Amino acid sequence: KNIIIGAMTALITPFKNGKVDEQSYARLIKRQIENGIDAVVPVGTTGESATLTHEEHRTCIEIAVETCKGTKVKVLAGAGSNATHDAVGLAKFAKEHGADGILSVAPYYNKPTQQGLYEHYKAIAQSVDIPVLLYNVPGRTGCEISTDTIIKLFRDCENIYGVKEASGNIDKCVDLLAHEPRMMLISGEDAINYPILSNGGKGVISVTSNLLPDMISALTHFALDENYKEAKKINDELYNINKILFCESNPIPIKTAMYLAGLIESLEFRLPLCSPSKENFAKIEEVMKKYKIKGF
Amino acid sequence: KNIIIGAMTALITPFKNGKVDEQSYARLIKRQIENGIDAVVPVGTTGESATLTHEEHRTCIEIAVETCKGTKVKVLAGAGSNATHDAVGLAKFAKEHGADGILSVAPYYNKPTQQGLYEHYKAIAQSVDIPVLLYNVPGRTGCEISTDTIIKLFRDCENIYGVKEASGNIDKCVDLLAHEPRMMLISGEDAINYPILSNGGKGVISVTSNLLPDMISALTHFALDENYKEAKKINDELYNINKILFCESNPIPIKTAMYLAGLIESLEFRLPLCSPSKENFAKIEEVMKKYKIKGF
Ligand SMILES: N[C@@H](CCCC[NH3+])C(=O)O
Ligand SMILES: N[C@@H](CCCC[NH3+])C(=O)O
Ligand SMILES: [Mg+2]
Ligand SMILES: [Mg+2]
Ligand SMILES: [Mg+2]
Repeated sequence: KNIIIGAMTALITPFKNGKVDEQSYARLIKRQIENGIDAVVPVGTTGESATLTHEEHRTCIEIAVETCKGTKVKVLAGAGSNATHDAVGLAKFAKEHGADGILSVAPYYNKPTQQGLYEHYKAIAQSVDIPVLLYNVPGRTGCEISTDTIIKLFRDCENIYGVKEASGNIDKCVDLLAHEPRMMLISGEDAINYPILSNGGKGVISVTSNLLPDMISALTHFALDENYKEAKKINDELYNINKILFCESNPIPIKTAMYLAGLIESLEFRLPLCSPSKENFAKIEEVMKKYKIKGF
Repeated sequence: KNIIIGAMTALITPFKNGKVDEQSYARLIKRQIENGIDAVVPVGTTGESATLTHEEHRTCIEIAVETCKGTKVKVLAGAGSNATHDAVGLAKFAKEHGADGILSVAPYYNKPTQQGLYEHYKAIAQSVDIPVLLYNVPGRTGCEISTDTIIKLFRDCENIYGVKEASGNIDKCVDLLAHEPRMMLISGEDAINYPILSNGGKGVISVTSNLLPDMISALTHFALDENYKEAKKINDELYNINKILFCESNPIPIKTAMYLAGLIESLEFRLPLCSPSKENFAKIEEVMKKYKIKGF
């Protein structure tokens, strides 16, 4: 199977005057490229995919694809939807417009059964010939892709090559890789990046790397080379910022940190997301002082 | 405040050859009107709102409005979205096309903070002049409208008159009505319709009433008339069917039952929803036999 692994960033989507700041988006992607990241994920959860129009979603995939041409960096395009018809449409767009693969979140809100999840992902995977990474985040979807469903999709669909796990369940990661060691398990939870990598996970899709791309890339590459002492030391170092970035719902804290770092121009969200509380604003600012934040 | 209360049905959406079966939809609503129902909710969760196009979503509200015209049955239109811009758009469409009010689910997947929910619902309420019913179902959205937020919205915005509570938390229902007894608490969980009504709830938005509109209307009307003995007797009677209708994720069981009763033409869903297992198919059919199902 063709795969997309390594250190990857779930890119934030910056806004200016209620519109996607497209120049800022391209600049942020180049900062990721220049700090050792292996792939970028435009318009995932961290990118506010729920509040982007279909047009904006497509534009952000194209900017990422265009910005990564001539580099080793891949584009794993966010293409999930709780309607299979729309997920297939986004998958086909990403494939036709030069993405290296797609991320596809488990359907949210409508809680499909395991049989429904299987048919959803099989319809997506059959619609394109690029790699597909499943994405399990039950705290946000109300749904869970069981280990059995994940393994069946991996074995039955040629292009489904792994899963991004954001469930905080290390037993499930042992279960997955013990029964199917060929799949690419990708960490979707920054605080436990190293435990997942040390059990044979092959990458991370990181929120923290928006702010500290060099540290997340280093952790991942240390771990992939089995330099576990160095990988754990960075994962330990990053614990405080990894937690503070979820004091409020992602991406409110990371966008706050990017603004406090002077990386984005305005602290703008699309409703129902909004800026954090005054208290959390101060907590994020205080934790940031313990880290060295690269500029442009 | 202007209000919409009493026995209400979260209407299923029947499909025929992959399209909304519009004459069947109108026939099902008329069956409701004639079985004592007080209001219908087109395109809620039970109506597969996630997998309808924006056009289809609007068509179903219009069919509901025509079919209920010249009757005292009200239309509480499903108008929720996890993007405030789209929720405002659906609320305005519902007002302009004659709905009596709107149901608006808390944003799913993107987990807004309490401040975000307040601003989300305040934007919806200010966009129209018809009643707005909040809708709390954290098992599907990943977020909860706290009691404090609900009461603040009730007190601050004119059209916000209550909440449909599908959280299985009767303590929260005591909390709500002890601190704000003027609000309309609406049951969104069929098995506990009677406990919510007996604590001062004023209506139900029911899945079960799709199949048994007469029994759910009677339950609600007994309770509102303070005949708790009779309301409880129907709630007890309905427990087995009320639970079996969630053997798999709603609306898969209710659509299955509607098909087994001969009330819709095809057991068709839009992916990622799909037919139940054949074990669950047999369980639903077995539980239905103990209930008398009205025809057309
Ligand atoms: N808000 C809807 C539509 C988003 C479509 C574009 N990303 C959802 O989250 O599914
Ligand atoms: N599937 C998207 C779009 C639905 C739009 C029509 N109700 C969502 O659940 O938000
Ligand atoms: Mg647009
Ligand atoms: Mg090496
Ligand atoms: Mg997240």
